[PDB]
Amino acid sequence: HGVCWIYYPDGGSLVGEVNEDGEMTGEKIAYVYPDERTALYGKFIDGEMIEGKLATLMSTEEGRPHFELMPGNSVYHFDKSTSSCISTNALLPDPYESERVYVAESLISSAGEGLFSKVAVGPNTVMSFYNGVRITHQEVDSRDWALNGNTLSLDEETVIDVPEPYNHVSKYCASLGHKANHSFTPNCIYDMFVHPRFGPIKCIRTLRAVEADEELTVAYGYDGPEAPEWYQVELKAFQATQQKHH
Ligand SMILES: N#Cc1cccc(C[C@@H](NS(=O)(=O)c2ccc3c(c2)CCNC3)C(=O)N2CCCC2)c1
Ligand SMILES: C[S@@+](CC[C@H](N)C(=O)[O-])C[C@H]1O[C@@H](n2cnc3c(N)ncnc32)[C@H](O)[C@@H]1O
Repeated sequence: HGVCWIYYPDGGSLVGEVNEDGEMTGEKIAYVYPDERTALYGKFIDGEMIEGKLATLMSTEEGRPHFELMPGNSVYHFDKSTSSCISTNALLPDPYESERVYVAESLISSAGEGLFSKVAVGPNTVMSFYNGVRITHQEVDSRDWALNGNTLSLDEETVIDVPEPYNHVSKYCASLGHKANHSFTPNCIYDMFVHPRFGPIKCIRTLRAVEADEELTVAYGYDGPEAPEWYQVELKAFQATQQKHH
């Protein structure tokens, strides 16, 4: 039988035999993460994940994938956030992210928590997901700017936010992208990502080879005019230490 592999620009894919309407509908469909090994296998309807069981892509034979279910009954489903509901299982971690990153005290003085690599990876590796509630740019701009620590732009219309109390891992740990701190010498970037559980979000992708236990950092997008005070102070301190030609 025929099998269709739909790769997203981020490297992840949807794989399965399509139905008679050319739809990704059935009991043996899978979402495969960018490592081409970690998979969520099971029931999908028109490419939407209804029941995706944690599995490993063991091999492929002429485009036909062979999956092995992972023990532990880790199950996922499409659960795209709204402006107020971040997730319906806030404490169920993403399996791909769980094996790549962890949260610990930041190496940046007084910067709270940070995001760290659990493993050695090459450049251009998806490490973490930036999921959150979906709000407009106008809502972010119009509201009290002190509520905008975790507001990451998705596109010209939408912002992804991780508001209180979900910015604490004890209340929300389905994704951990909101834990990466700012640096003017970052080792990661935010990039688009099409997630089977979270829907259209952003991810943290390495810019270079990263070693295990390095802090993962991204250059934040300000402008700068009305940037947070910690950013303005860091900009001046960073500039003062840059070596110059005499
Ligand atoms: N302008 C602005 C602005 C407002 C809030 C936050 C930010 C920084 C934010 N920059 S952003 O995603 O390009 C962004 C977010 C919100 C808004 C903008 C840009 C444009 C103005 N509308 C609101 C960022 O890089 N973050 C990294 C971790 C979380 C936030 C910029
Ligand atoms: C997206 S959160 C990153 C994780 C946050 N540190 C935490 O503990 O949950 C953004 C917040 O982290 C802090 N932060 C990020 N980068 C920083 C830096 N380079 N120096 C100081 N504080 C920083 C600021 O409080 C900012 O509002």
